[PDB]
Amino acid sequence: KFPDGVQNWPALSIVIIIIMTIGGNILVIMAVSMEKKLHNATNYFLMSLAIADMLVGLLVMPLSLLAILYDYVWPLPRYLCPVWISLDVLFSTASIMHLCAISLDRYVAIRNPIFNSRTKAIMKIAIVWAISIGVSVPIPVIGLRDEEKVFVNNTTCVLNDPNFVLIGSFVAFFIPLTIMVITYCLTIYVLRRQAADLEDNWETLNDNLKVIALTKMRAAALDAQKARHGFDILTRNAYIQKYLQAINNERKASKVLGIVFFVFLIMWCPFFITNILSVLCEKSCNQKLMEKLLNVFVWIGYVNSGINPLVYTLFNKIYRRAFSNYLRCNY
Ligand SMILES: CC(C)COc1ccc(CNC(=O)N(Cc2ccc(F)cc2)[C@H]2CCN(C)CC23CC3)cc1
Repeated sequence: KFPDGVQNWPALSIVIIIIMTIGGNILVIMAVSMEKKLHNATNYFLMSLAIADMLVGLLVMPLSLLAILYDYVWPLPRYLCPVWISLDVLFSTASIMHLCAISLDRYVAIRNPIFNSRTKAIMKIAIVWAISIGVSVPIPVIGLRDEEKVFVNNTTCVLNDPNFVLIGSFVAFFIPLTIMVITYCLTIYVLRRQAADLEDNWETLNDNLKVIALTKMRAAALDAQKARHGFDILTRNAYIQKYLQAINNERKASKVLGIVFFVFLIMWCPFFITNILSVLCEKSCNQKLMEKLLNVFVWIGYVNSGINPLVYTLFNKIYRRAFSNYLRCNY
């Protein structure tokens, strides 16, 4: 931004999207650190994800906005177009790995449940980050070696090599997304089955108590006991509310994880479908429209990196109360 030579000033109004992308994720990072009730494997995963998304807003988004200002004619030195692209390939990938891990271990938690949690979480964070780095690192070598895989028509900074686009999309989007979807569906199936036994019998006995009838209560508690000693006596508050609250908290967490995964794939599918379709027909297609659509779908995918904190705010008292108190107390 010299600013001499700019071409699209209203694009500066995208800074708001950037400002919230960092801060919201910061609010997650401030939360999972300063709130003791957020110290666990999944919330540490979410802190890592917030770091990745804040870095998206800090490094991937601002260069894209600067390029938009100059009408997609790379305004920075030529050695920064590869880096930026690779940084994209890094941070976004981490996200789709983190979610894929969050849905995977969860499934591996439900199947065969049986170091410490706060350390195996570190191991998984390291694994997903290393995968992201391994995907990102080749891009600068390819770009700085052959500047035609990262520059299109000598001015536009987009990934150009077809084989790399396809292979990276299949190994960084389609495989992680597929694992995420399959694991989440199997998880949400098994959870319903395990919960079903207790909730059906409990509903039977609760309805029979609601009448006053009483003869229809004993077998319900028998079946619930079979599925510990809170039902053998039968009072309703303690053991019922204890085990029933544990099930429902899990249901809420499953809803949140599904919403995060689903916002992610909904917001990133347009860009990926459009790109792999722009290469499915290297000719015979209208490439101008493909590029113009991709220039907006890329930012939809970017904006996905600032929505998960709002999901936490909408479905967590801890995160919401954190965010409010952090905003007012710190400044
Ligand atoms: C040399 C090979 C191994 C690595 O080469 C690769 C090629 C493509 C991909 C798929 N990833 C993307 O298409 N992204 C990042 C992304 C990453 C992960 C996601 F889950 C979503 C998007 C877009 C995002 C928008 N940027 C402007 C350009 C882009 C970088 C290309 C990954 C690796």
